[PDB]
Amino acid sequence: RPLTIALVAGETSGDILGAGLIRALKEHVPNARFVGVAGPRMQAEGCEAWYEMEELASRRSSHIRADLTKRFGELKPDVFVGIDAPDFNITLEGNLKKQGIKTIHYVSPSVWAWRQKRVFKIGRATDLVLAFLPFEKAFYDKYNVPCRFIGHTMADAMPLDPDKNAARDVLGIPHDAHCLALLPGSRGAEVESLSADFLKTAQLLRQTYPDLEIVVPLVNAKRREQFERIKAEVAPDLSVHLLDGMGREAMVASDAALLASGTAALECMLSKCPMVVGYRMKPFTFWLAKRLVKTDYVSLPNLLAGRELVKELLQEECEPQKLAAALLPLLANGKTSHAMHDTFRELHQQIRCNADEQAAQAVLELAQ
Amino acid sequence: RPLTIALVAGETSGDILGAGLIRALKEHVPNARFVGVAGPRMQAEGCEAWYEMEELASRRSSHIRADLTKRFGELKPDVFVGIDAPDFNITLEGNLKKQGIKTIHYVSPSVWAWRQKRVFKIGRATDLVLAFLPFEKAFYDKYNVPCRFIGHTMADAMPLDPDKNAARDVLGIPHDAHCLALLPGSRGAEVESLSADFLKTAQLLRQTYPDLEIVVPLVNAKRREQFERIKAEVAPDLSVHLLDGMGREAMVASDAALLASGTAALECMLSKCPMVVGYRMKPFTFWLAKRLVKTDYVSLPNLLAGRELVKELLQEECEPQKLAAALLPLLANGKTSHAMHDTFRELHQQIRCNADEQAAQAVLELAQ
Ligand SMILES: [Li+]
Ligand SMILES: [Li+]
Ligand code: NA
Ligand code: NA
Ligand code: NA
Ligand code: NA
Repeated sequence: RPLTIALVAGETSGDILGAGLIRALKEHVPNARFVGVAGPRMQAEGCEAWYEMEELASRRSSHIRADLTKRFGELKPDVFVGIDAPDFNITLEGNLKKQGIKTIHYVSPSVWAWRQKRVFKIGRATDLVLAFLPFEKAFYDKYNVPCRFIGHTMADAMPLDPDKNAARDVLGIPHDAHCLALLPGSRGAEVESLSADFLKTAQLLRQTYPDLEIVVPLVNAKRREQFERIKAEVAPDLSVHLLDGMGREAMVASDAALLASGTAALECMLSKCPMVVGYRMKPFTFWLAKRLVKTDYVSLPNLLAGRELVKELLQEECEPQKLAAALLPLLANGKTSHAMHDTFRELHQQIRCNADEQAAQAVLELAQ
Repeated sequence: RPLTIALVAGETSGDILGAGLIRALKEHVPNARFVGVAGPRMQAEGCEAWYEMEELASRRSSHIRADLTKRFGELKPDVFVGIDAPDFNITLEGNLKKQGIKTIHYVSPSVWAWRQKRVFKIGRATDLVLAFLPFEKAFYDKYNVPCRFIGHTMADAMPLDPDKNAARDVLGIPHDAHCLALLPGSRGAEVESLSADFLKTAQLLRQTYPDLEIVVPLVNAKRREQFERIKAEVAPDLSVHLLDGMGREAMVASDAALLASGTAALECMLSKCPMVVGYRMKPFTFWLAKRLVKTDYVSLPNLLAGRELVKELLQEECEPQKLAAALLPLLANGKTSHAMHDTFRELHQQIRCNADEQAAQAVLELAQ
């Protein structure tokens, strides 16, 4: 049997990675066979599409993963490559590993692996992880998880020395003018807050550069409508170039870029465009996340007790079946409930000090 | 001159703390004088209201803080107590400390102090911090910031052994039935996601407890309308008790509570109500926050370089004047811009490896 590779991609970006992998492999093994969940580019390179990538871009997903667990198990491919899409591929990679199939996960699932347990899962599910960036490999090295640093595909696609004048000709920007790119972000929460402040920033810069060109790449129609509506109020008399996409051209053309996304900062770096990164998130949200990172807890009872006195179910674990399972023993109103009751009473006593009087004493001691 | 205490409160909760402090102080110094920014309860206890607390609950706030900086400086009070409201009081406390006035900050500003620099600011601005909880004092101990643990006022207000049957009589809950409290949260992002899953959780629990009473404390009319609209779709045929406020009664009455807020978990603890805490936040948001906590950076260029190669302005620093100030040197398109250009070129080279070929090699090595 010729080399048989199973592939799963769940987004256009995965389809691009998959197509490039298939071509490079065919240079070494022109008789290789490719099958799995393929997008149009992977199919163009010859991947048999048991399912279309669009079908993964919940109940249907579960059924597909079950069917693929069965069929790949029967096929016994030489290698299975999960291309990103970790919510789908990590579990699938684990099911196939259970059957002795060699698995690779392509792209570090940084957002998905939000706690240590998920790092362990990646290690159990894969024989190797492919990471775009060096600090991602260093991360997995600390966990004894085999990881190969392969570089970033966007660095292969973008030249070391891009042509600023060419990008300006495409966008219609004069070569003698200073140019500022505003990238308020791709997500909604980002655009709302940061759009107004980015516009105000440009207004301030116009006082120094009265002929400053301002280019705003907008990723889709909804995001465009959002930015226009914000600009109508904040700065209706500010002239800017609103673009449909074309963020790469805007960055290559500009003399500086104001970015919301620390992720788009990579493409800005490869564009050789100096940048400033401004970002805001809800303080309450950041405080809660930081509390979890620093203590592994989120609720005050557990911080006061120093253990998981109270059951905390977070992120994917905050799910009806698990919540109900955690509440049943407590609704019983039996021994375990009385034990928690007693502990709550001790903690209550520990923080019951007549705070009003304490505060008054502290004032008086500082005053004397 | 009799004891002269300056107070600033910016919310109802601060007004309550202030009133209790004034009364306790008057027990030791009946001739004490109180002045500052007072709510109705502080005024009832005799606080002279230069400004009303409602006036702080941006341009107006700046003017008031300026006026208070002047007048308190002239008054030279024995002590100034900033009651919570850290966005306003920490700066004011610093201005007064500059003039030799002794300052206390009441309530740990946990959300406000989102990074180490702000901890240093609290220390510089205050002679003493008053913390409700022991782990808050331990935190400030690590920074050599004087902090007194005074206990939590809510623990003084709530009895060690509340009357479950009494709270049930208030709410109209039968004494023989099992009762579940659903507290989907006080904020909007919380209610949206967590409301549906909390309702589904209750539906599951009804399969075991067909006569389970379900009480839902809703903090205001908007939040109520939100929950009702979610319930119309998710579970219109589920009978629940929708309450206007009365979260304390609901928790004292219930046999178990399902809580979104790790903060309301304290009041649940003092109610002696066993609880399960379920919470979700946007993974992308948590990933970004965790990245910042772990590395002090948010943008990929700085993670790749290992320093602040690129200027990052986050939270209160993400502000037009500072953003424009950071962009001016780059728009100049001079020496500093060319230096960043050169560094970007070196980093580009470091991640330019022909990733497609690397991935293909890794597949082939694993297949052989
Ligand atoms: Li105490
Ligand atoms: Li390389
Ligand atoms: Na121009
Ligand atoms: Na959890
Ligand atoms: Na009942
Ligand atoms: Na910053």
